Amino acid sequence: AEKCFDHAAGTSYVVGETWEKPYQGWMMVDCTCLGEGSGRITCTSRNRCNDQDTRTSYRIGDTWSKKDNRGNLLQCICTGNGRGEWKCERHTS
Repeated sequence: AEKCFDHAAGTSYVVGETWEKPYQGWMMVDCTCLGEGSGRITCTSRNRCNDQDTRTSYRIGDTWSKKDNRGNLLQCICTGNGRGEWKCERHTS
């Protein structure tokens, strides 16, 4: 039973396990254990859209406005369709 201690989490995950692990501070992705030799963990966010503009990981079916780099406001949404395709649509007035 190769465990995948996430250390910063202080929790183990027997091979073939999956849990939640906040990335930087607000980000969050599903860290899965695959046991390679010392405890490898494939963390990926396919169902947890995360925007680095508001510093807040959204969920599936959620929605949040997020400008780009000019000052507009792309009303993005975590459509979640296979890998969290949270798209962003500027204000189309």
